[PDB]
Amino acid sequence: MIAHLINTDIGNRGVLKVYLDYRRKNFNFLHNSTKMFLDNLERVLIVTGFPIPPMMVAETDGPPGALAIYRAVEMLGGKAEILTYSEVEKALEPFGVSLARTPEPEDYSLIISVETPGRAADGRYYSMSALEIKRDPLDGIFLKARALGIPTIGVGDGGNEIGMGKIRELVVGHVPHGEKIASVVETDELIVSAVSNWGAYGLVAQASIEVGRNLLEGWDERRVIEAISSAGLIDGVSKTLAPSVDGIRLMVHEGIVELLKAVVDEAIL
Amino acid sequence: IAHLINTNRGVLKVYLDYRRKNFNFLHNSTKMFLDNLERVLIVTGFPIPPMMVAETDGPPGALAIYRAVEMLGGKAEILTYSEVEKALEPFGVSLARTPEPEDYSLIISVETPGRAADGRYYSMSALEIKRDPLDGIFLKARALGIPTIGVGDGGNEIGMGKIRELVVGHVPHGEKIASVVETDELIVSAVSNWGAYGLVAQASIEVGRNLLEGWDERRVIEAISSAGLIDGVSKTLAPSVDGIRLMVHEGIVELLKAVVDEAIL
Ligand SMILES: [Ca+2]
Ligand SMILES: [Ca+2]
Repeated sequence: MIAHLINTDIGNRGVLKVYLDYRRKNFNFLHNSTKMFLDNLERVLIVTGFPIPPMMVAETDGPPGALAIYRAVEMLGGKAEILTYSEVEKALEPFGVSLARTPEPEDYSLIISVETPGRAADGRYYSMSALEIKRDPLDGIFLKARALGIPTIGVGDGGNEIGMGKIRELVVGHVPHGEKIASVVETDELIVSAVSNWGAYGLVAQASIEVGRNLLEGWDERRVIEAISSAGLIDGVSKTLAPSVDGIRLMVHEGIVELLKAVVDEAIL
Repeated sequence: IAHLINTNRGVLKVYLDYRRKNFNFLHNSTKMFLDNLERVLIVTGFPIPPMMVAETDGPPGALAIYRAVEMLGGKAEILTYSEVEKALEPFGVSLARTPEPEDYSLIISVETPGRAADGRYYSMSALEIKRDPLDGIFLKARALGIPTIGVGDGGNEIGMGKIRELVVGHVPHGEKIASVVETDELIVSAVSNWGAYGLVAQASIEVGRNLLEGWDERRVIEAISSAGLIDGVSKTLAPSVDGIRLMVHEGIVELLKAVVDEAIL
């Protein structure tokens, strides 16, 4: 099953434990997130972009996942726009994505976050190593969306992302520096994964099975990562221009994606 | 690794609870494995009612482990049913003969029926298995203190006794089919073969060498399928295991090889 694969053991015991606890109570969190996705495709706002201290530059985890979701919305007949930082918009330029401008929650049927920093209990933004993120935040539209009743989905793998507020207790207990970095920002549905991109691919894969079409087909993980890496997006863990995500090399990401495609093809028959 | 291997709904819930309970079950299984490679007895083979013929989940994993044992400089032998020996013949594995528990430094089971609370054997659909058992040597091993490792994905296999409480709470027909046979360490996975591969993957990371490199899932499964081993779910001679087609299995193996490399490099 998809939710389990996207949480494949990658050495981050903290998040694995979060996933274990989260799933014990919300076993079908992926399916529920997919149902919300599929019911609100008219105009989707996809938010991504995670500044990495000390440089505060955006990283490779998040944009690829946002791109895969954007792509699936268009293929499913809906419309999507992306809200993110400058360097990310540049990295995604080759892919022709529509960039949101002066976005207001009400203008969309759904708002999705993929690896976006969420304010912590002290109102500040922190990275996994507990360093403060110094840059204009992107979570504000989520607070407004919730106050408006606008459907929201969060995807994260660290505990400090938009949407994690929903399981803050799990993060504070299982993740290093959890009390300080855990986000308080909640979303209607939440996808926890070992790498945020995989969470986004899982949403696409689950949706694919729901509609009977493989929405991940044609996705080239290696090309996408190489392209955004060449554009300046760094690896969030190593903090260098390595063509990797969270310190994990491409063959693993490719293995996840190919396995996801195989599971979808099999499920569709 | 201990995760990827647990990717239907019933067993997924058992794994989740099992992992939550003994978070390092895969690592502890691997430790016992590496510490006792002298002469390893690998048991496998699972009669599928009503024909009582062995299936494709079990032998491949047993083969991967057999191979890993030799690559590490140890010796292995396989205890299984005749049709399984036939299917593994092309691989040249040593077959156990009049096996005595004291002769081995470790005994491992990959998808082998374990007796239930009432002393009988049951398939996942609560149908009684009627064929000479293979679990007897594990009861002797335990009493003798000989290291034992069990691998299963249903709840009715050798080794599942360690978590019968979990099996009853999530598996259909649980109270009846759940095995009471315990092993020192237990690996639970979505498919037994995958659990075995995880063992090899973890062992690989531990020794800094990809012991899975070269494993060709398609050749192995097609070969045993041709030899007569049936798919445990469909009960047909298709080249699949547990009703899951080969491309998914290949994807799991490919992912495990990549995870291993990530750790060794
Ligand atoms: Ca991440
Ligand atoms: Ca099985």
